[PDB]
Amino acid sequence: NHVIFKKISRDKSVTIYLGKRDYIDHVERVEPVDGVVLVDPELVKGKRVYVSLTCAFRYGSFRRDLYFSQVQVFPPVGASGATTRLQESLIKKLGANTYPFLLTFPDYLPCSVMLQPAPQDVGKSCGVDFEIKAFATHSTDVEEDKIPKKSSVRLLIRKVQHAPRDMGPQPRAEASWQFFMSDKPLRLAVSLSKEIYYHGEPIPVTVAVTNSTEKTVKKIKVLVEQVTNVVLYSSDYYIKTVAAEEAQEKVPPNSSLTKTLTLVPLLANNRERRGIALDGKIKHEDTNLASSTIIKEGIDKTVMGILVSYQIKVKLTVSGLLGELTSSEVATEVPFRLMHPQPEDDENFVFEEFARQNL
Ligand SMILES: O=P(O)(O)O[C@H]1[C@H](OP(=O)(O)O)[C@@H](OP(=O)(O)O)[C@H](OP(=O)(O)O)[C@@H](OP(=O)(O)O)[C@H]1OP(=O)(O)O
Repeated sequence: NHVIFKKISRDKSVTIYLGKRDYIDHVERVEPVDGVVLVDPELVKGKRVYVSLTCAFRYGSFRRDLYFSQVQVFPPVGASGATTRLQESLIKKLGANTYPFLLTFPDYLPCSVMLQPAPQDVGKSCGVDFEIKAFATHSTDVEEDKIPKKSSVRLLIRKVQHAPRDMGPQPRAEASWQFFMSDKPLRLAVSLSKEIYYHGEPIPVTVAVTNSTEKTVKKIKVLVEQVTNVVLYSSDYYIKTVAAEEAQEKVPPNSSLTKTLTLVPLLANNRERRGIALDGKIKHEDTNLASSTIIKEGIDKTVMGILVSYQIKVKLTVSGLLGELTSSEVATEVPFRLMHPQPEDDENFVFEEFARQNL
């Protein structure tokens, strides 16, 4: 079956039906919002129902619109053109007072990303919202048109980032250190399997420690760090751990060790959901970590609202240094991108409420 999502206006005059809650962005193109509006003909006689798509960034206090489009759904515009199969089947299944609408995304918009601060975080809440709003318009006096709220339905859809057709090079990084009073160096080489991983896919961090010093590498710790840059209004910055694995081995003096740890960055593994960039509201079940921001060529990054990136951090705890030979500890970073899997190149309908489930 195909679950159709609906939402009824307060006066029950305009009901909206979408085929999805989350619409797919896979770099090359963005999935369009096709849907239908069921109109109570007696409550709308003399009115005009439109449907609009608005993407906007919010901080707080401050707001900046990023994209706006609007389409007339009633009265029917031109030829009754059922553009998509979903629209035609929803009209055949749903009645005669059903009229279709199509709203298309551009390529210069971000994906659904929003964050609510933590106790120690200085910044305020912010996010990027995509709102599908259907509404009716009538005219009592000849001097103005009015838009009542009760004749409107408001939906908050997602623009979800899915993997593109191609992928980047293999992520690698090398680092070296010669501590004070030591002629022999400590070397660290980190490699990932691929450049793009999916939400829930295991990330195998391959660590190669070549220790030529007199000192023992007490600990090897691998982290998945999320870097979040707010690029509108205030230049807030967050760097938080979303996955951690501590290696069981030590590296004795004048020896090498190559081990592959496995980390899985998931929002489900963070009891604290504040201070990190998410793709939805915190209280919602289907909320995940924000996917890696993909800035397209030529588009100024400020329009993206919130920039989200991911990196592996390998931290080495070395003996004989803490407190007498160094004041900073050794680590290195390996960037990668995180997003959702790649898209795959007379229907039966069951209708549910649009409201996302809680937890
Ligand atoms: O302030 P309102 O006009 O009453 O809007 C609310 C509010 O949405 P916003 O805060 O984004 O404006 C709810 O969110 P909460 O503040 O309660 O967390 C939301 O409920 P959801 O959390 O499920 O989004 C609800 O929408 P809905 O009725 O679908 O649950 C929506 O009400 P409206 O339908 O009037 O927009």
